[PDB]
Amino acid sequence: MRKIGIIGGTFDPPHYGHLLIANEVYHALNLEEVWFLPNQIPPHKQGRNITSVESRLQMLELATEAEEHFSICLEELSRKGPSYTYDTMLQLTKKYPDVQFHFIIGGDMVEYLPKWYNIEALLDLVTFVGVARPGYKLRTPYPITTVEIPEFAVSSSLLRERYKEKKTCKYLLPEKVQVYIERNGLYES
Amino acid sequence: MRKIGIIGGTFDPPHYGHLLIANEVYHALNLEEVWFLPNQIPPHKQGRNITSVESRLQMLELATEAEEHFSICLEELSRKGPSYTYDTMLQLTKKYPDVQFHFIIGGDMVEYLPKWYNIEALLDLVTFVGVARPGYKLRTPYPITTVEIPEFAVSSSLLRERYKEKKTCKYLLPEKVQVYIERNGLYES
Ligand SMILES: Nc1ncnc2c1ncn2[C@@H]1O[C@H](COP(=O)(O)OP(=O)(O)OC[C@H]2O[C@@H]([n+]3cccc(C(=O)O)c3)[C@H](O)[C@@H]2O)[C@@H](O)[C@H]1O
Ligand SMILES: Nc1ncnc2c1ncn2[C@@H]1O[C@H](COP(=O)(O)OP(=O)(O)OC[C@H]2O[C@@H]([n+]3cccc(C(=O)O)c3)[C@H](O)[C@@H]2O)[C@@H](O)[C@H]1O
Repeated sequence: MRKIGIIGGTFDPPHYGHLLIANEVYHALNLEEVWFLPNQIPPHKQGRNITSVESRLQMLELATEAEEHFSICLEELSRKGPSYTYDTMLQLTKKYPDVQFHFIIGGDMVEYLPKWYNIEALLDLVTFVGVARPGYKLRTPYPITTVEIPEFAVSSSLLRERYKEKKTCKYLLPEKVQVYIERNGLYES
Repeated sequence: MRKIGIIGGTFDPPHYGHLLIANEVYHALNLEEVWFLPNQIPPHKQGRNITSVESRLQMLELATEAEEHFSICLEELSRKGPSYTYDTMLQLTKKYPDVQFHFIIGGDMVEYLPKWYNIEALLDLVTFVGVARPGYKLRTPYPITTVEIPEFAVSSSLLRERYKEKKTCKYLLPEKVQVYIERNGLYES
């Protein structure tokens, strides 16, 4: 009954881990498509200095450009304040009543779930889909759906650090995103 | 004093894990270059029915084509029988006396080392470089050099299985390799 996947994130920068998953879950659960949901202010990193919304959205667009099963949901970029997932999903559920949402999260977020705002109410609005990530375990008391994928320990923090240190980023994120980053001098490119 | 990395394998099929890693270790250890060493008969899988040497070598060439720091060593394809690493390295060490070889192996092979032919003598011919792999641990009594990389659980067996089951292989191996596989109907493409 209209299965849609949603992968929320800061995407700073978006990389192959995000694309990997998005594709894996899309296929494993036979979803109609996957919506990438960039937050405006990460709800759990409100004090962190992060790349501007404009620069993050551009990088995301470039990462999901030629991927026909991927699109971007601008719901959080359309309202002020911390982007709590519960608020986003309450609104999305009202706007798309015949859609069954599958919220895709990596191992690290799976373990973070008890810290999520209104997690119990949120569990009634979506079906979480947890995917493995190196250094994290799919350990949680909540009713998540797991999806076996070929794990990839790539991360934005590792990427930001490598750009700063002038270290290799080959194979870790799309070429166009790399171009955008170096061109704009992001992360000390 | 001429640091060269060698990544031995069956490469059936070669995928992004191999390229990843080769690149990661190339950069981490400031190697001059990396040689991909396809075996003729995997020494520890002598009874396994695998893709022909011609088809494996072609796939490897396609995977390493536009990568200037990567090349192929045909040493094992030039002699009959099981391709034991000790024999290969004894010959390579004699042919390249001023080269310090760094043999790159994934977590699974790191744990397999005690089963390797002449492992103690081989440790005097090369410096093993172990890299993490999901589902395996860099646990070993031997003097390996470790290199931190962003782990990727992609594997040839998973790929062969997915091609058979008509499952997605996006992001897991080079596009040209995928084309070659589907065209030749490998793994039940
Ligand atoms: N290599 C990799 N392998 C497997 N998974 C990987 C991955 N790299 C990222 N991921 C995953 O991709 C996603 C995006 O990563 P990243 O850009 O860092 O996103 P991140 O900042 O972790 O946020 C994940 C989502 O959870 C929401 N959240 C988090 C915490 C609290 C609350 C709340 O409402 O109270 C909501 C947040 O707004 C966002 O929609 C994450 O789910 C992450 O686990
Ligand atoms: N996703 C991934 N993440 C991290 N590492 C990954 C990986 N996928 C493959 N790898 C690694 O890439 C390499 C190639 O993989 P694959 O094509 O399956 O190669 P594989 O059949 O494991 O052989 C690895 C090398 O060890 C040699 N060996 C093995 C056992 C015994 C002896 C002996 O002399 O007695 C020698 C063998 O001839 C070859 O040169 C391996 O080192 C593997 O661990």
